[PDB]
Amino acid sequence: VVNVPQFDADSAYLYVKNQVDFGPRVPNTKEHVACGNYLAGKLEAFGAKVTNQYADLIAYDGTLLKARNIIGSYKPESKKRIALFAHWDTRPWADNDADEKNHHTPILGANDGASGVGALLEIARLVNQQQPELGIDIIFLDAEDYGTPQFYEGKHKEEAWCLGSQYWSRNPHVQGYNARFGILLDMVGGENSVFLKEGYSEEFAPDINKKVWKAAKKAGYGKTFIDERGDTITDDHLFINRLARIKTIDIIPNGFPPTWHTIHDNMDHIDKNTLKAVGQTVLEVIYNEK
Ligand SMILES: [Zn+2]
Repeated sequence: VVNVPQFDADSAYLYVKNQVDFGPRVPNTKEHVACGNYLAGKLEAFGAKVTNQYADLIAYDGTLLKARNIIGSYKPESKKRIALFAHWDTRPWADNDADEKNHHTPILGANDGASGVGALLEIARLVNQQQPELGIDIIFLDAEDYGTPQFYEGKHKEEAWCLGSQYWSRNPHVQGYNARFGILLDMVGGENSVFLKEGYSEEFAPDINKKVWKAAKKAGYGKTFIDERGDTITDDHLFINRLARIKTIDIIPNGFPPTWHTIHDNMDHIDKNTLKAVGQTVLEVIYNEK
């Protein structure tokens, strides 16, 4: 039996906190620039071959976003690969806040942004120390969360979201890129979260959902990964499935956590035990692929 490393939730939690400590990671801000440098630096320290994808992405309102997708690759020559995704930007508006006064205020995005990234940094650390059989790509996607605000009077186009993933899906970081499958982590740090099988994931990658939920159960996380269909959610994996044609699932809580797109999406609501359940399940999956 392959040795599956132990996900260190304390370290993952640190990596979440480190991102949040920059402040909001809103595209076109200095805090976003600084955190991108931190993330690329950490991947490089953890033995990844780092590729940066800088792109001028146009937001719903015409704003040019100076975006940066960050890719860290392990065993880059291997043609048998697994892609692991998380968005790293944070939403510029707390547009679901209970107080209307807060609807134009940027969120810290501890869960929505930092959590997936922090879990994947811990996975990168472990992959470097003991390489799985398959090549692993860690892909931090920018400009996911700049989609039309709720307070905007006008069209709310689906494609206003997930700008970095649309770009990456149309413009792979290496010519002829392919992966066997992908896993997207979105909001994987919240206290008490549970995860159901997401709808587009079921549509495009049902065998990958089966693989992940079976691994979760075997790893002791069957109360966190509930074997039931949940909601259909627009997220980066929709665009990866449609445009890149890589079978990709989303690990995302079931509605959204109460902190979503509020000013309360901060470290107070992050529980390292949620990070552990999700992270350990991902390790179980990627190390057992042949
Ligand atoms: Zn969000």
